Amino acid sequence: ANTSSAYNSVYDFLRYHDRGDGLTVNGKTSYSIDQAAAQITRENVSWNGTNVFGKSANLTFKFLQSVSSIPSGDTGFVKFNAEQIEQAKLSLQSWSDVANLTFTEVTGNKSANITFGNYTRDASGNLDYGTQAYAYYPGNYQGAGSSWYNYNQSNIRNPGSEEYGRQTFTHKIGHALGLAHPGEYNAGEGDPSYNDAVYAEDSYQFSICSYWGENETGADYNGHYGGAPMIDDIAAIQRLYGANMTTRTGDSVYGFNSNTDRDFYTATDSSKALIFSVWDAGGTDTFDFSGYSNNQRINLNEGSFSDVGGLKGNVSIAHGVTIENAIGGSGNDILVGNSADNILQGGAGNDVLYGGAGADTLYGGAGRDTFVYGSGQDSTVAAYDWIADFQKGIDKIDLSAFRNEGQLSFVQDQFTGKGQEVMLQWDAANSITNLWLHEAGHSSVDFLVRIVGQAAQSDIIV
Amino acid sequence: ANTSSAYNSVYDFLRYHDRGDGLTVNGKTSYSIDQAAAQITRENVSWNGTNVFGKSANLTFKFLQSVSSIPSGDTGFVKFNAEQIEQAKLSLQSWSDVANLTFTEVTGNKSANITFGNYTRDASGNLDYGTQAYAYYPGNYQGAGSSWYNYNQSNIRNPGSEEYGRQTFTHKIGHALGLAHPGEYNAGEGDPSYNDAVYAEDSYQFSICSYWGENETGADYNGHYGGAPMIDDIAAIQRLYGANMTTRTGDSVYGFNSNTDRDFYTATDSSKALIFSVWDAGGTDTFDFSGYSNNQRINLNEGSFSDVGGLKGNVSIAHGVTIENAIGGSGNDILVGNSADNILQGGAGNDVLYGGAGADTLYGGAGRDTFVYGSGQDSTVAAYDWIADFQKGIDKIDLSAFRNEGQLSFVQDQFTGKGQEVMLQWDAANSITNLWLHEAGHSSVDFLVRIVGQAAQSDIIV
Ligand SMILES: [Ca+2]
Ligand SMILES: [Ca+2]
Ligand SMILES: [Ca+2]
Ligand SMILES: [Ca+2]
Ligand SMILES: [Ca+2]
Ligand SMILES: [Ca+2]
Ligand SMILES: [Ca+2]
Ligand SMILES: [Ca+2]
Ligand SMILES: [Ca+2]
Ligand SMILES: [Ca+2]
Ligand SMILES: [Ca+2]
Ligand SMILES: [Ca+2]
Ligand SMILES: [Ca+2]
Ligand SMILES: [Ca+2]
Ligand SMILES: [Zn+2]
Ligand SMILES: [Zn+2]
Repeated sequence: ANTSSAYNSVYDFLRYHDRGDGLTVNGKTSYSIDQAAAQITRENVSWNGTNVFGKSANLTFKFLQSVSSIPSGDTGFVKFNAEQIEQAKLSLQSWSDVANLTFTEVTGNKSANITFGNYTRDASGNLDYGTQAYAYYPGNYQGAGSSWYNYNQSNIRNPGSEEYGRQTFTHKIGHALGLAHPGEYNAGEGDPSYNDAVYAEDSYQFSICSYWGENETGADYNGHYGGAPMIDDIAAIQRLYGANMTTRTGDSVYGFNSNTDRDFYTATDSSKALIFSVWDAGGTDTFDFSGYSNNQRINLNEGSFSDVGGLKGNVSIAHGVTIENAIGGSGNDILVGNSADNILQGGAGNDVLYGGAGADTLYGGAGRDTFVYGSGQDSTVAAYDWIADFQKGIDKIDLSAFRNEGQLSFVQDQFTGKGQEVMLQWDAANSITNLWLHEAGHSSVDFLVRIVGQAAQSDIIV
Repeated sequence: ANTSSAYNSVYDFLRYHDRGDGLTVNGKTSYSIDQAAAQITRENVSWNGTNVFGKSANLTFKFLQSVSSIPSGDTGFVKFNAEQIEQAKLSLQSWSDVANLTFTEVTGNKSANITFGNYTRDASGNLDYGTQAYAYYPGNYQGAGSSWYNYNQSNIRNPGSEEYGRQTFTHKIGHALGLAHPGEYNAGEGDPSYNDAVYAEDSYQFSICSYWGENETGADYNGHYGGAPMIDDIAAIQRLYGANMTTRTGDSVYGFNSNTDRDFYTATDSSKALIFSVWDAGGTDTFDFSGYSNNQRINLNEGSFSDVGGLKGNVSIAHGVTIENAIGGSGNDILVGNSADNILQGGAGNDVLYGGAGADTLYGGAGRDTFVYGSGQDSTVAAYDWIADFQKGIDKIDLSAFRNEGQLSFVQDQFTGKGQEVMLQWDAANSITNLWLHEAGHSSVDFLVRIVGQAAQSDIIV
């Protein structure tokens, strides 16, 4: 089966960052999402106790205004400033969006599950401008749930403008909810590296609690830091506390023209860098990546990674989530849909669209676009695709995957019954071309793509 | 796995009239839809010639006003009366709805592909009140396409009021389009019977061109005759001429409150008998069987048969068709959905609803209703069911299918991790109960049913 390069680019992108299933990546063992999640929850502790899973929690948090001591022995306490308060609340919300958690602020003398405070000096009273931050697991002991940040670091004081600050807040709150570093190390013990990782997917691409940069797994965020839980963090936190099924249950738009009211899902112009793993609990949803000019690769399959706005591996979709639609930008893109009915819009540029299973509606947009079919099940009669903007002599429909069972032949107006034949039928009253494919092994003609517009035999790649 | 009687009634109804696949039914070989279709098209002739498949046709028809002779040698020509003209046009439309055919009437001296005329006497000139009707295959010979009906039969003169007349018209037009009797016999040659059938599905339940009554295969139309192509006729006619993808591509309602403008799909009150195989080429469609009080069984799977309004095996869905929604009546019904997102409404009575795969929305209605789940894939987190009218202490949710992998246990607020556990979670802010099931072999909790209302542990059948 010598397939086309368009089909091959689909086949390959579908397998981008494959994981688990006895693979080995970077010479390391590969963990599935669930295995990573179990690893990141290995301490088996949460605010509900030890070995307690799937249980929701209503927690309190507090910005300490003074302290009698700090449990690590650091000193020079300094309270949260206004920007730190707002970003920390944004991090909290990023967790509660995905797991069944509620956060309620307390003040005064009230105790709280999670606290926030800065330090500036060590126990000897000397200025500390080297460290970053740390936090304590849930539990009943003194300091359980407390998180502490080095105020002499500008990223900690200005986390709204220095991405590592917000990231750090999300990470440390994670530990305070019960999550661990994917690998058994802790900042300040020798000189560990990614080579020390237990599993390949121990990196920022997969967990915001990882020690290691996204580059260690092949992703590239161009110097930016994602500020929200990543795919393995979502599975992990949900393991402890349950998934939040009330989040964004309407028709949700992620990227440009977003209606999320979440900074990490929202791009207001082309310079914005998106780094997120999406959680969405209902409705018909869209990845609008329309404002970028880079060549992008957008995959709608749950658990899968995309390359958006010039970054690599920066967008993923959490396990348990179904996103329905995608819009590329002016670059030459690949859009891969999932088993749901997807609307895909390639935008300008020469795009490759693959709707996969389900009744998909495809707009190639401006440019020389290619609509790819990988199997008879992609477009059955009972649930057929529409291609709604096909341009004869310009776009292509690619059926080369079918060569693996004998190359298709075109017929003009009738099928012979031998199978593996492709026919185009014009319906003048409606201006629709029906593309029929009689596949080997099928007694009846079971594959149909309807096209709003004319198409020529030479537009069809067999 | 001792499963519940509710689940068993689903499992069984899903296999109602199973066919093909090396089964033997009534001691005969069982044909799939496609095999029956090939058998019924065995003459391999159509208006496009011989051995020509999948090719559309634009045909003419004519009500002869006089004849020089009738090709069978019968005599006593009598032209169509007004009711015969209207019913014959209804039969023609029943064929063109399903296959790519157009029918245009001609008059005067113009030749036509299909003609209609009555006779009343044999070649000896004696009155014939015994025979019924006959027709001639497409071809170039004299009489090709002609159809002829015995005017001394009241069912032929009053086909709008005597169902066998309309049926006969649909049947004979079928032969004039190229279809054959499922078995090699012809009225007037000895005394054949269903025992002579080549395959089991040679009956009115499957083909309006069959010799044999629906009772021969276990169906029962209570003395009525279906007037429209049945499931094997649809596949057969489509084999010759192609499927008509422009038919009823909007949101179509079949049964009560129908918007089809087809008498055979329309019931205006509870005494109406429905007998149809549905063809539908797009949109979100409903089987509204709400006006009956009989216990009904309604299956939405393509190719499947239902028992509607007190009849058995009287409704089916053609291959290539996806119907999305179903409404039962006041009887105790079973509604089985398909892999699509289905809305099922049980109506009054004690109903069993099974949404199958996809994100289904279920209304049990009045009565003690049972919502049945047969597998983890019926209601995944990524595409979960809603039960929107659940009545605590009255309805049931049946998870007994899961016993085949160990009986589920209830847990109150947390999962242990051992799997096969079921949990109910109340969300007071929204008044929703989330039913979670942690299934054996699943590392994460992957099955969820959301319920608009409270539910008790004792409402859940494990
Ligand atoms: Ca949504
Ligand atoms: Ca969705
Ligand atoms: Ca593009
Ligand atoms: Ca799809
Ligand atoms: Ca394009
Ligand atoms: Ca284009
Ligand atoms: Ca598709
Ligand atoms: Ca429809
Ligand atoms: Ca439909
Ligand atoms: Ca009912
Ligand atoms: Ca379904
Ligand atoms: Ca009911
Ligand atoms: Ca009920
Ligand atoms: Ca379902
Ligand atoms: Zn850490
Ligand atoms: Zn006949």
